[PDB]
Amino acid sequence: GLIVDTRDVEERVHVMRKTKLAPTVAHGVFNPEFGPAALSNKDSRLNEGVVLDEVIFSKHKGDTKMSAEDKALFRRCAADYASRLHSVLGTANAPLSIYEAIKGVDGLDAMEPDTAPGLPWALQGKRRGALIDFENGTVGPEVEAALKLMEKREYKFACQTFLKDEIRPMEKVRAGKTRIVDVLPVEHILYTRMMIGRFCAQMHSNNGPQIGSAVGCNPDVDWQRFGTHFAQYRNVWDVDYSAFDANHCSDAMNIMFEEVFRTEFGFHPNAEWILKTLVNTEHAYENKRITVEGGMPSGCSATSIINTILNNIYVLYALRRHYEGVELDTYTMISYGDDIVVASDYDLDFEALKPHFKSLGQTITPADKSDKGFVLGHSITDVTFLKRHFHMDYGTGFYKPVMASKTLEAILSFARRGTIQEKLISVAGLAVHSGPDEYRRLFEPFQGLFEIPSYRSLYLRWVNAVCGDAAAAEHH
Ligand SMILES: [Mg+2]
Ligand SMILES: [Mg+2]
Repeated sequence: GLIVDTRDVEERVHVMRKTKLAPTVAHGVFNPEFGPAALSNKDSRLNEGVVLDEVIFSKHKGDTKMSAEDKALFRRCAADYASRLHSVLGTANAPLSIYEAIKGVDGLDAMEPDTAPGLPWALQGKRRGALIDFENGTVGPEVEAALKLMEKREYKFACQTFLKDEIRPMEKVRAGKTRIVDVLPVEHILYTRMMIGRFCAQMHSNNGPQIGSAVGCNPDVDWQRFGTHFAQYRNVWDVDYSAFDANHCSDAMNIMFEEVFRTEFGFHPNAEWILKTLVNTEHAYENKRITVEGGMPSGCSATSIINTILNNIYVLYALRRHYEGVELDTYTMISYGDDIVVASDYDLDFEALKPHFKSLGQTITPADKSDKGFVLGHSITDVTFLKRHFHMDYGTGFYKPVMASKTLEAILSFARRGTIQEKLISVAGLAVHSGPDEYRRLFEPFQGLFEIPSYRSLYLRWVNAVCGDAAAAEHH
């Protein structure tokens, strides 16, 4: 987005310095070109002259203003996608109760009891457990009061900037490209869930190419569903954005919120309002208060959904701005936030769509190098989605989500202290699709030190998960 104002204030907002990630026994074996991101300016493995503060906020270069003709086209595309979206999901989008927003419903997980409250509760030394009761699903005196200000549409807030403690490629570690988590006030998260949580639960349950959303999918079981769908198209594209959510211009965001979250689709009028508060935001980093116009904060309860919705509208927009007579059935797509796979039987020229995406402030490049740009004739077994390839399991004839071995090596190389055994069981479920030989090699350093699930047990778990009938018929 656009940094419009930078102010220095009395209160200092401390950020999480020093990593919680420590190397494992696997690190010495795989030696990954990876490591924990820089969390302080004094971290010795940074490049010289790199000021972490200017780099973590360098992603704000934009807020691209759209022309009147482009804005009207964006509205038609947002209306057309919303029309499809609410045709599949339905119009049961009434506000969640305070109780249901905290405890969750079917398709929507419960709110995290101790994960940071936001501002100004962090300055006041209050944790989430003090402001809200999470077992009984009730609210304290201040959250209750903040909800009133939101109903009246006068509520204001600040986003708390957190440095994301995560494994990053060493090249990005040295460059100081630490990602940030924009922590929003817990009451704002509560209210957003109240306003659109019902909608969110319905998208999770109805995930798939029809609504263009993979949010809430289970890759183990769903890769067969997604794989078989995209396999019947002549052309498949793996499209990468550079800084997707940072570059959502305010014009795109505003029109989207207006078209998708209308009262005529069963929404409370404040659904549009609360979402619109994400457009122009104030961010608190140490002593600095940075006002940003445009872009999406990662702290909102529905960031993945919003990004996914925008991703769908963007593709419809860029195709309509280039070709004539483009409709929703001209192509098919699946997205999870910025991650995207597009397919069509038409020989669509994705290379010429570049300046049409640029009009939204977004930069599209092919995932597979700069192969003289975008090319035709690629299939779903050539693309990547959610860091997983589409490979055929020769024993069942089902598509399986296969992660690159280098990524699995990197994931197994670091862990938070005391979580290593739990992490191994989790990663084993990801690594089983790499085959028995590769699965064995990845977990060799942990042998004797931790329980490692047998390849066999995880394969048999997968077969039943993807198709119960197939596992049942196996015992013919
Ligand atoms: Mg939460
Ligand atoms: Mg947190």
